[PDB]
Amino acid sequence: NCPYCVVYCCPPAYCQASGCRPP
Repeated sequence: NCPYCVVYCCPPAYCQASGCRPP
């Protein structure tokens, strides 16, 4: 299950203030 952020994003990654970014 991926984290529910401003935009449907999945790992590998990290949800930060800017949003979902790559590894």
